[PDB]
Amino acid sequence: QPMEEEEVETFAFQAEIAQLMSLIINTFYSNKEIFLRELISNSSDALDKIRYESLTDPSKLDSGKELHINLIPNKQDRTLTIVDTGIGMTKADLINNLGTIAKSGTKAFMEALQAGADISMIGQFGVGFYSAYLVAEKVTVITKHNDDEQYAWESSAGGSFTVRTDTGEPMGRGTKVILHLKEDQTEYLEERRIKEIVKKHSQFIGYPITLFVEKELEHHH
Ligand SMILES: Cc1cc(-c2c(Cl)cccc2OCCCC(F)(F)F)nc(N)n1
Repeated sequence: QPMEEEEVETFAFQAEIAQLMSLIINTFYSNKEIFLRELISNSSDALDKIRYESLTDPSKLDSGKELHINLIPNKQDRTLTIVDTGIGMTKADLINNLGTIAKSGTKAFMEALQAGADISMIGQFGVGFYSAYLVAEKVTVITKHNDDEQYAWESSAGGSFTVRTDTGEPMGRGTKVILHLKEDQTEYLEERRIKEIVKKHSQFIGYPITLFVEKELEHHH
């Protein structure tokens, strides 16, 4: 008789990834806006990937031809969501690429920071995604790859993350990164702030970037 039932898996982050997340989410930096550049950069790469695949197999765009990036601030939920129609991830991709297997860059980046590097260089070590925790207390990733189910990944950086099937609104293809913002980081929900950050840092992204300001209408939250 339950409306829904689903299995939820909990995985431990690999140690260096856990270490990186703790350093990022706890440390003061004065240039936190760079997180948006890193996430938009990931979307652009994911969009490059599906586009490349579609070169030799057009039917890979049966799940949607438009290649673009949406930014969706929601003040009532205090969330900023970055959505793309890129290649998406399989369940194994989520588990493997978002916490259980460390690349050398995870330790390299922390080494670099010790050697005097700047947090803004995180993208050069292939781990820019985790810069999301500069501004977010929790991150939810919803993703759909061709021929696969839609999955939801989530972590509040406790040393572990969860994976489960996402039964909400079906995406055609791609990835949503939902940032549940820290209380003092709500500036990044403001249209003015989002525009100036995109203009400054993402000028050379070769895909449409579109803002959708989300508001839940009264009595209809
Ligand atoms: C498929 C996908 C994957 C990611 C992504 C996430 Cl959520 C966490 C950590 C690394 C990532 O990509 C690395 C690059 C993945 C590549 F090469 F497929 F683009 N982001 C988006 N928007 N889309």
